[PDB]
Amino acid sequence: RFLKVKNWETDVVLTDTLHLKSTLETGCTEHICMGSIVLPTKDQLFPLAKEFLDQYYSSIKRFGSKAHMDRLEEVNKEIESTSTYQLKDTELIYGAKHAWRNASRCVGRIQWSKLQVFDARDCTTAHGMFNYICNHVKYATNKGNLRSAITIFPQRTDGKHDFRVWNSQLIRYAGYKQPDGSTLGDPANVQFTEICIQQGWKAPRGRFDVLPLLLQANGNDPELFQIPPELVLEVPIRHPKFDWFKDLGLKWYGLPAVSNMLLEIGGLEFSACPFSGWYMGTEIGVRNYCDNSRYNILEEVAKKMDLDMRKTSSLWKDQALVEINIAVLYSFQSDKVTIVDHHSATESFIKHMENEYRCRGGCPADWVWIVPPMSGSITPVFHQEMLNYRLTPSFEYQPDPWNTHVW
Amino acid sequence: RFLKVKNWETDVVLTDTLHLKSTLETGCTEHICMGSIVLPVRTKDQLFPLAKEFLDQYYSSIKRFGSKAHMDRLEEVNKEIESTSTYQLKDTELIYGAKHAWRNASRCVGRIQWSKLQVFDARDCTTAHGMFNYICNHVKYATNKGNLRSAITIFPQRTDGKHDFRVWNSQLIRYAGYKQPDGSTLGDPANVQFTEICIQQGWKAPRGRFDVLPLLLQANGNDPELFQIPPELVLEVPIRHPKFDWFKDLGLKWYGLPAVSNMLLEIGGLEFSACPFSGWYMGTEIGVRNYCDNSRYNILEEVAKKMDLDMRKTSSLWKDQALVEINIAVLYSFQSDKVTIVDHHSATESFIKHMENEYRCRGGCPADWVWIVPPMSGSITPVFHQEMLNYRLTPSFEYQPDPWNTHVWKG
Ligand code: HEM
Ligand code: HEM
Ligand SMILES: Cc1cc(N)nc(C[C@H]2CNC[C@@H]2NCCNCCc2cccc(F)c2)c1
Ligand SMILES: Cc1cc(N)nc(C[C@H]2CNC[C@@H]2NCCNCCc2cccc(F)c2)c1
Ligand SMILES: C[C@H](O)[C@H](O)[C@H]1CNc2nc(N)[nH]c(=O)c2N1
Ligand SMILES: C[C@H](O)[C@H](O)[C@H]1CNc2nc(N)[nH]c(=O)c2N1
Ligand SMILES: [Zn+2]
Repeated sequence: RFLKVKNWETDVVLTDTLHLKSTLETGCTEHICMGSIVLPTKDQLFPLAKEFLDQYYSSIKRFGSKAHMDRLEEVNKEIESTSTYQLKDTELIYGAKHAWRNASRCVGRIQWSKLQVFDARDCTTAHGMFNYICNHVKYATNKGNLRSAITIFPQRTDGKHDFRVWNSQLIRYAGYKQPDGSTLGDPANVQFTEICIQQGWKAPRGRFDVLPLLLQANGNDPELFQIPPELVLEVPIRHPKFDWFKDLGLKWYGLPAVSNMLLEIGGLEFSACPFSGWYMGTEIGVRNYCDNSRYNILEEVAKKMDLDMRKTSSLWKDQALVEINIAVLYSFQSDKVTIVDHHSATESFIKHMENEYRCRGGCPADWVWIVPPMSGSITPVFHQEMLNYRLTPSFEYQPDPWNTHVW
Repeated sequence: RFLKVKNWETDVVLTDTLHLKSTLETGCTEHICMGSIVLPVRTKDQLFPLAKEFLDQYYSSIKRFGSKAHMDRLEEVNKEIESTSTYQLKDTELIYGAKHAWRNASRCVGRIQWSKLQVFDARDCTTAHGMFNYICNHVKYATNKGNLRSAITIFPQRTDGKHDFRVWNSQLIRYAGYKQPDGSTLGDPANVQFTEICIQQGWKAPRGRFDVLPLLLQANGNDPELFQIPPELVLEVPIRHPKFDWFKDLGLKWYGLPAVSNMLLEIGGLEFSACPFSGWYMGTEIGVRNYCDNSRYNILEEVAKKMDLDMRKTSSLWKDQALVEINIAVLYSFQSDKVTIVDHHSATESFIKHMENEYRCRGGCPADWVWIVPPMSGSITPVFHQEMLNYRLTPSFEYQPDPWNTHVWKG
C-alpha cells in the first residue's frame, strides 16, 4: 500500500502514498513489465467531474464547503441536460497546471506551477486558431527569455467537431524524400510534409524549412498558415573551440511546443492544447541531430574532428556526441535563448521529486524517459528509483488526425 | 495472447509468445510500474510441480518429450522427493539448467554467448578449503591468460536451509575499501562493510588503493573461512590512455575477470546458494560505474582537473568529456594487454542480434531496458530504441540476502 523509493547514490529513501489515488491502467501486469513500451457518456462523465472538483476544492482548502457542494450539483445538473459541462477559468488553470504536474515522462516539472494558461475556448475558426497560436508563440518566446505556456481550444463534443493542430509541434522542419533514396531535412516529418504539399504548400525544399501550420476548427477540413518568420526564433549552431563547426550549416529553433496532445480534465477532452517550455540540450544534440532516423550527422562530425572511425571501440561516436552537444548549449547561451543542460535539468528534477514526496506524498515518474539519452549514470536521476503511475488531469497521446478525419 | 515490440529506429515489429510460460511475479501492477526499482526451505508439496516443469522443458529441448526415458525420470524424481524431500540433478540437467538461468537473465546484455558456458560441478564439495580449491580452478580456467572464457561453478544445493554453501564475497575479485576516521574512503567504497568483516575474521589488510580482497567461504552451514587468492591467478590491467601520457600517473588499474558470486541459482525447484559465474567486462562497467559513480572511485574531478576543462559551469559538459576519455583509456588498456573486453556499441549491437534470433527461435526474449541500456551514450546504441518485455522465466538467478545478515554463528 505504502511504497518506498531509494536513491542508490545518497541512500535517501522516500515513501509514496500518492499512487493509491491513481486511477488509469499502466500496461504492466504481475506477469509482465511494459515500462519500455512507447504506447501500451453521461454515465461516465459525472464521476470524472466529481473526482476532479473534489481535488480542486481540496487544494483551495474549502473541501466540503457550501461553495464546493453547490458547484458539484451545478455540474451534475449541466450533464443531465447538456450531455457535457463547462470549466470555470480557475478550474481550467488548475486543471492544466496539474496535467503538467502529473506528466510522469517530463523532467521539467519543477516549473509546473508557473504555467501561463491562455483560454481559447471562444475560438470558432482556423484563422482564429492561427491568431491564438501566434500570440502563444510570441508570448512564450519573449525575445529569447522563454516562458511556459499552454493555449486551450474548445473541448470535444460529439467527436465530429474536434479542434486539432495537425502538426506534432508548432515549429518543426520539413522532410522530403529524394531521387537518391536519401532524405533532405527532418525524416520524422516526411509524411506530414507530404500532407502539406498536397494541401498546397510551396516547399522551399531545403534542410531547415519551417513547416506551415495545418489547423482544424469544429471538424472542418484543415487549413494552411505560415507562422510569421519574425516569430520563429532560431539559433545557428557553432562551437566555442571548433571553428569549422559553422559550415555543417546547422540551426535549431528556440521553442519546443508540443501540439498533438490531448488534455483531459474532469472527463472533458481538449484535443487541441499546444504547450511549450524550453529545451534541455540533449533533446536537440543527441536526439534530433544524432538519431540514425533523424538528421544523423554523427558521421559528418567525427570526420571533421579527424577521429579514428575504423573501430567502434575508439568511442568516436561518443567523442563527437559530446562536442555536438557542447555546441548546442554554447550557441543558445551566446544568443541568450533559454536552454538547460541535462545535468542541471536532472538535479532540479530531483529537488522537485523530494518536494512532491513531502508535499503531495509522491511524484509519478517514468525512469526510462527521465534519464537523459547521454551520460545516464553521471546524472543523479539514474540512481533514483521512481514509481510510474497515471494521475488525472493528464496529457495523453491521440490518433493522428489524417488517419481519422473525414474530408 | 501475442504481444508486439517495436524498434523505433528500424520499425521492426516482433511478436512475443514466450511470456505465456512465465510464473513468477514482476513487482508491477495494472495500477503501478516498478520497472526501475532495484529489488521489488521448501516443502515436498511445492517441489514436484517445479521439478516436472523443468524436466518437461529439459526433455522438450533434447527432442525426447514423452519418451520412455522422460517418463522414467519423472517417476524417479517423483519417488526421490517423497522419500528424501529433495532430489539430485543429473549432470546433463544441471548444465542445461545453468545455461537457461543465463539465457533467462533479463538484465544481462551479454546473453548472446549463453550456450557457450563452461559448467563446473562442485556438488561433491564438503568444506571451505574444498571451496577455495574449486574457485581457484574456476578463475584460472576462466582467465585463460586474458582470453577470458565464461564459466560457472555449482556447489551443493540448499537442503534444510541450515546447511548452506555461501561465497560471502559479492565478487571473487574485488578491491578493499576502508572508511578512514576523517570520513574519506580509500579503495572501493562499495566494498567498505565487507572489508570490515574480512578484517574482523583476521585479514591483515595492506590498506592500499587496490588490495585484492580475500575469499570468505561458508561450507555446509558452517562459519565461513578466509583464503588469499594466489596473486599469480589475479589478472590485472594498469589503466593508460592512448594519447594522454599523464593518465597512467593517476595510478589506476582494474582486475580482468568479473565473477559474480552472490546470486542464487534456481533450477527445477532446487536452490544453489553458491554458484559464482564469470564472463568478461563491458568497458562501461569499469569506466562509467566503477570509476565515475560518486559512490565508487569518483575520479571525474581528478581527470577533469588534469584535462584543464572548464569546471566552473556544468554546461561545459566537462563531466561528459572526462567520462569519454576514461572509457577510452579502459578499452585501450585492455586491448593492448590482450585481455578480452567489449565496448558498449559492439555489445548492445550483439544483443539486438541475439534478441531478434530469440524471438524467431524461442518466441521471446525477456529483457529489462533500465539495465540493458548502457550508462553512457544511451541513444546512440541501438537498444535505446528497442521496446522490451520484462518477465521471469525459470531457471533463474535470484538475489539473496547477504549472509552476515542471516547466518547463525557457532564460534
Ligand atoms: C520548461 C521546461 C521543460 C522541459 C526542460 C521539458 C522537458 C521534457 C523532456 C526532456 C521530455 C521527454 C521527451 C523526449 O525527450 O522526447 C518531456 C516530455 C513531456 N513534457 Fe516536459 N518539458 C518542459 C516543459 C513542459 C511543459 C510546459 C509541459 C506542459 C505543460 C510539458 C509536458 C510534457 C509532457 C506531457 C511530456 C511527455 C511527452 C510524451 O509522453 O511524449 N513539458 N519534457
Ligand atoms: C561474458 C560477457 C558478459 C557481459 C559483457 C555481461 C554483461 C552484463 C552487464 C553489463 C550486466 C549489468 C550489471 C550492472 O551493470 O550492474 C549484467 C548483469 C547480469 N549478467 Fe551478464 N554479462 C556477461 C556474461 C554473463 C555470465 C557468464 C552470466 C552468468 C552465468 C551472466 C548473467 C548475468 C546476470 C544473471 C545479471 C543480472 C545482474 C543483476 O541483476 O545484478 N552474464 N551482465
Ligand atoms: C513542452 C516541451 C518542452 C521540452 N523541453 N520538451 C518537450 C518534449 C518534446 C520535444 N522533443 C521531443 C518531445 N516530443 C513529445 C512527443 N513525443 C513523441 C514520442 C512518440 C513518437 C511517435 C509515436 C509515439 F506514440 C510517441 C516538450
Ligand atoms: C558475468 C558478468 C559479466 C559482466 N561483464 N558483468 C557482470 C555484472 C557485474 C559486473 N559489473 C557490475 C555487475 N554487478 C553484479 C550484480 N550485482 C549488482 C546488482 C544489485 C546492486 C545492489 C542491490 C541489488 F539488489 C542488486 C557479470
Ligand atoms: C524503446 C524506448 O521505449 C524508446 O526508445 C524511448 C526510450 N526513452 C525515451 N526517453 C525520452 N526522453 N524520449 C524518448 O523518445 C524515448 N524513447
Ligand atoms: C534506480 C535504478 O534502477 C538503478 O540505479 C539501476 C538503473 N540501471 C542500472 N543498470 C545497470 N546495468 N546497472 C545498475 O546498477 C543499474 N542501476
Ligand atoms: Zn512495469
